[PDB]
Amino acid sequence: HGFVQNIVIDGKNYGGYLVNQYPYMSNPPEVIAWSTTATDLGFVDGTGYQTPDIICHRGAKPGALTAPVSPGGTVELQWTPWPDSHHGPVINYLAPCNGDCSTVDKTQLEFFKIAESGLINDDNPPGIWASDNLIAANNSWTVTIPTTIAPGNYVLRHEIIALHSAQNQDGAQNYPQCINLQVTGGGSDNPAGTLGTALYHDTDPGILINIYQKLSSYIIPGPPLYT
Ligand SMILES: [Cu+2]
Repeated sequence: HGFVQNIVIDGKNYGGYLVNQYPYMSNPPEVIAWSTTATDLGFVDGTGYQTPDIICHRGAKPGALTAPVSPGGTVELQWTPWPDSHHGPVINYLAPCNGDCSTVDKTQLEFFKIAESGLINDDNPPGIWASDNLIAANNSWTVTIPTTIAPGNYVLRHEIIALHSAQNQDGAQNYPQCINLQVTGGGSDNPAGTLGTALYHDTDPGILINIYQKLSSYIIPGPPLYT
């Protein structure tokens, strides 16, 4: 359980959508992060993979603001403290807004995967995962925006999938957090995207899985990494 509370880009902080404050206040600030209704600090499990909730989390609406990113620049997402027990991959996607991200129809966003990290070491099951790397970095993840993609406005969909309960159907816990970015530079690729509701299924080999056994490999879920 947790959420993204801060985003560092080009030497400044952009405040995140504080889901344990803003849903209660009257009334909340504009930020680059999408609003959600996930005030339980919770997740979208397999029962919601083919619903709009999986796109940018439960009841999500676009952030009002968009943060520019230098060409090939980094975006550092800072989470509330992530539980060690909540082992799993950390995955990053971009979807073009083809306009102002603040007015997009989230159900039409076509995401392409720009980074993925999964099972790092399995010397001691359930092992060390991307989420553990995130914890070790003081609850932080650094995403590098590709220099090869068409500049424009994009939604970054940043996500941890916790697998500690994934042995049973619909047991995996997805924690997507979306923010709005302005990608800059001289790239030209428009990578093939995937609708949010088509990213995952509750029987994927990296979703329906027993992480407590010895694993020789791990298939990170979602569409192929863009390279
Ligand atoms: Cu949790």
